[PDB]
Amino acid sequence: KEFLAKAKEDFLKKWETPSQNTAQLDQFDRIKTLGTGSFGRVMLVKHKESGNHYAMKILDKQKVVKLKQIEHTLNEKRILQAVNFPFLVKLEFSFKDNSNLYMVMEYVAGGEMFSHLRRIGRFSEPHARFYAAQIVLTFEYLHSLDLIYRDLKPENLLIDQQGYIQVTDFGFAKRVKGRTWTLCGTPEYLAPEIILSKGYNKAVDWWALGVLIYEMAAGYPPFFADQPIQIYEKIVSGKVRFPSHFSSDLKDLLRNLLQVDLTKRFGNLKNGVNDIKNHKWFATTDWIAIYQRKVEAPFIPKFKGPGDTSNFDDYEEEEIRVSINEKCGKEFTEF
Ligand SMILES: O=C(N[C@@H]1CNCCC[C@H]1OC(=O)c1ccc(O)cc1)c1ccc(O)cc1
Repeated sequence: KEFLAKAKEDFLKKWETPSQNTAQLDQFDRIKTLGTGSFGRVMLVKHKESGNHYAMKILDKQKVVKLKQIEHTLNEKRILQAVNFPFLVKLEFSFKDNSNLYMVMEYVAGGEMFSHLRRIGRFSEPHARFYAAQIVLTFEYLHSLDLIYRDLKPENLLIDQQGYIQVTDFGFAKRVKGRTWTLCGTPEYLAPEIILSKGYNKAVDWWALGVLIYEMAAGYPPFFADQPIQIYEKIVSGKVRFPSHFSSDLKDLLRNLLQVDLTKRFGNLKNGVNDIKNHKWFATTDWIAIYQRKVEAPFIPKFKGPGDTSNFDDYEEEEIRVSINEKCGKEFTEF
């Protein structure tokens, strides 16, 4: 398309020359912890000079050097300043201190899809389709840019003010023309080729689309157990049991998305994304009106004024420590 060609040129310019050091800590007021992760936490901040709320992600340089995840961390930031899609959380600023790595993202007050799916129980198939349509389109954009996302799950999906999805957590995202090999992602969502330690491609993302749709519509993942090892055993056999309330259409899309044989899975066939887009479970979806956000969202989060954290959890509020000494400069010089 003309747009996918435009998406390539804008991605590439930014990917070739990253925005670096576009803000600093003392321009932001610290308010509350919105989430924590492997290398830090995401905190609601308020821009002092504009008054805008942002979600500032803080990763401690020392812990990512120590857990060896420096290339993935650099990958996350470089992909984020270089992408631009309506269903992606926008990275507004980036900088580093002595101890940390900061990414301030737009505040998406509706919180994680996870909360809402657990609170509502299961989403109706229109509601699930509404969300899945956004991901299919997001994944078409990211795969065109030769980016594999690699961590689709409802915790990494935020619901905005309009009830539209905003994808976050690009910590495992990667620029891959072809196959890649890292044991990345989340157990319930890992495609059989990741589990079987193969050189996998963009189709792991499409398998994880099948885990999300089944989970959004059943209210629970297709492959669950207590041990990771037992979840894995279920995924490589890949025999899915569907809920009776699932339509025939839904069961058919999910059998083709949750196809263990990678060369037979939707999104990875010769017709590509069109086998999903043209599936009868998406027969009533106007793909451009989803993109243009002209479809009435089936759920709009109860939003107040900006800075309401109602839709996120309470975490222990720790001190944001920035050392006198500059730790891990060399490792993180491209950041
Ligand atoms: O990325 C966001 N939150 C994610 C929601 N996904 C599940 C919890 C992880 C959390 O991000 C982290 O807290 C986090 C993740 C990894 C890491 O290394 C450090 C922090 C996020 C982004 C923008 C927002 O407006 C609001 C939240």
